[PDB]
Amino acid sequence: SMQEEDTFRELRIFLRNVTHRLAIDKRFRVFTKPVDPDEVPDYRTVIKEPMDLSSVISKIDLHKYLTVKDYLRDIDLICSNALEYNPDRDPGDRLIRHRACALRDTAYAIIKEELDEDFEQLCEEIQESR
Ligand SMILES: O=C(C1CCC1)N1C[C@@H]2C[C@H]3C[C@@H](O)[C@@H](O)[C@]2(C1)O3
Repeated sequence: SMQEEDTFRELRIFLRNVTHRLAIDKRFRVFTKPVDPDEVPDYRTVIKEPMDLSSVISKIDLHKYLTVKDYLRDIDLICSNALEYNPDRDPGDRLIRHRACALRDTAYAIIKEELDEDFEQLCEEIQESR
């Protein structure tokens, strides 16, 4: 229905605004672009599904997310990719891991404060009907 297409349009507006707020935070610069294949040729042998905030915006605009739960699966993949590639005790790996945990926690805290639970449940029930 047109009412259902208006629901998904409001979801995309909400997701673009959360993603912009994460992308402008200086802590999260390292997550705003893909890990570059030239500079790190090893990366794509270890990490089988790369993800970053530029790819997330492109996915919003391609209508890949019908719920906030499917958006948070990609924010969780950004964070778990960084924990698995950079697991060592040295300061450069510990700094990346602390930033990855902060990007995940910050996304979940904005959603807990600003997403209406009945709006999410509506998106879930339209998705489950299709
Ligand atoms: O995992 C990441 C991203 C950082 C947030 C996630 N990288 C892997 C490389 C290791 C480290 C040092 C450079 O080699 C640079 O390319 C990366 C980027 O930083």
